[PDB]
Amino acid sequence: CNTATCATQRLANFLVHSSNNFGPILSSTNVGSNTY
Amino acid sequence: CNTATCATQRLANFLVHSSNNFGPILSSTNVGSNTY
Amino acid sequence: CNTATCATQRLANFLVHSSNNFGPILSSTNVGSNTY
Amino acid sequence: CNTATCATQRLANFLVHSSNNFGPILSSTNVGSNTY
Amino acid sequence: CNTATCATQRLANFLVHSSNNFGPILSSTNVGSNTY
Amino acid sequence: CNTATCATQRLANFLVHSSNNFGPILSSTNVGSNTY
Amino acid sequence: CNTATCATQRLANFLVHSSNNFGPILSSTNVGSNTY
Amino acid sequence: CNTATCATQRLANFLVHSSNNFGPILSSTNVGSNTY
Amino acid sequence: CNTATCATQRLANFLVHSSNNFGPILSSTNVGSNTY
Amino acid sequence: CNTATCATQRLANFLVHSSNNFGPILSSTNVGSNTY
Amino acid sequence: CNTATCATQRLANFLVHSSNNFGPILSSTNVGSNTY
Amino acid sequence: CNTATCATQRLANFLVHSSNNFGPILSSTNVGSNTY
Amino acid sequence: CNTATCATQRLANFLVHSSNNFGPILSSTNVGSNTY
Amino acid sequence: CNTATCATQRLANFLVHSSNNFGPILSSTNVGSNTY
Amino acid sequence: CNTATCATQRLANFLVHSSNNFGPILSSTNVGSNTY
Repeated sequence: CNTATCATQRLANFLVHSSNNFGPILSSTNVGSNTY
Repeated sequence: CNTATCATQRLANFLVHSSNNFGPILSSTNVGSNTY
Repeated sequence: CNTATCATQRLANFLVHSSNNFGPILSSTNVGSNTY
Repeated sequence: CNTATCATQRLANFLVHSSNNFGPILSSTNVGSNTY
Repeated sequence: CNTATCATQRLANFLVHSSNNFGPILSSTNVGSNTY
Repeated sequence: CNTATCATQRLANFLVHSSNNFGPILSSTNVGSNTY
Repeated sequence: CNTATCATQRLANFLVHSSNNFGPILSSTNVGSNTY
Repeated sequence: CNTATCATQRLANFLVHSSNNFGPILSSTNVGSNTY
Repeated sequence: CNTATCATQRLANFLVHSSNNFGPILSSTNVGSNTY
Repeated sequence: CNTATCATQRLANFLVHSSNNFGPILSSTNVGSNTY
Repeated sequence: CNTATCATQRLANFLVHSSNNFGPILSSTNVGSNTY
Repeated sequence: CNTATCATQRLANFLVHSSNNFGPILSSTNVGSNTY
Repeated sequence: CNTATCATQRLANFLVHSSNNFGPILSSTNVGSNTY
Repeated sequence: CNTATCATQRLANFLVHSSNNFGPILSSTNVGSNTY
Repeated sequence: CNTATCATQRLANFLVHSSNNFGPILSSTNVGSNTY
């Protein structure tokens, strides 16, 4: 970029995961964690 | 970048995870942590 | 960057995790920590 | 950066975690800490 | 940085954790500390 | 539970209701409360 | 629970209600309270 | 609980209510309180 | 609890209410209090 | 609790209320107090 | 409104727009602002 | 309003806009502000 | 308002904007401010 | 308002803006302020 | 207001801005102030 304005985003080798929860849950997990 | 203004973001080898919770939960986890 | 203004952000090998909680929880974790 | 103004942020090998809590909790953790 | 003004931040090998609490808690932790 | 680890949740006689609202409302309730 | 670790949660006779609001409201309630 | 570690939570006869508000409100309540 | 470590929480007859407000409010309540 | 370590919390007949406010308010309450 | 209680809301000439976003975005806008 | 109690809200000529963001963003805006 | 109690709110010519952000952002804005 | 109690709020020509941020940010703004 | 009790608030020509920040920031602003 000579006399320019660049916004390059080189990304590689990566995991993007998302989870959404809005209603009330009724579970009981005994073996294993549960982050909310 | 000669006489320029660049905003490059080289990212690699990384994990981005998100979790959202809005409703009231009713669980009982005995074995394992639970951060909220 | 010769006579320039650059804002490069080289990041590598890192974990970004987030958790959100808005409703009231009713649990009882006996074995394991719970930060909120 | 010759006659320049740079803002580079080289970061590596690091963990960023966040947790948010807004509603009232009703737990009883006997074994394990709980910072809020 | 020759005749320049740089703001570099080399960070490595470090843990950033945050926790927020707004609602009233009702717990009883007997074994383990609890900083708030 | 002899030499065991149980996580039983006996619940009875109870009401769980949830409501979610994301868009802007245009009402005018004169007689009656409205919590949001 | 002989030589055990139990996490029982006996709950009875109780009401759990939740309400969420994200968008801007335009109302005018004259008769009745409104907590948000 | 003989030579054990129990975390029982007997709860009864109780009301848990929550309300969340994120957007700007435009009301005018003349008769009745409004906690936010 | 003989030679044990128990964390029992007997609760009864009680009200837990929470309210959250993040956006700017524009009201005018003349008759009635308003704690925020 | 014989040769034990107990953390019992008998609570009864009590009200727990919380209110949070983050944005700027524009009201004018003439009749009634307002603690913030 | 003689010996009455009215809640009239005369509104005119106004724009109400809302936007919601829950999943992770992967963009790069170079020319133009982006509020989230 | 003779011997009455009115709650009229005359509004005119005004813009109400809202934006919500819950997931993690990965952008790079070089030209233009970005409030979140 | 003769022997009355009125709560009128005449508003005109005004802009109400709101923005919410809950997840972690990864940007680099070089030209332009960013309030959060 | 003869023998009355009025709470009128005449507002005009004004800007109300709000911004909320809960998750950790990773930016580098070189040109421009950033209040949080 | 003859034999009355009025609470009028005439406001005009004014800017109300708010910003909230709860998570840890990792920036480096070289040119420009940053109040928190």
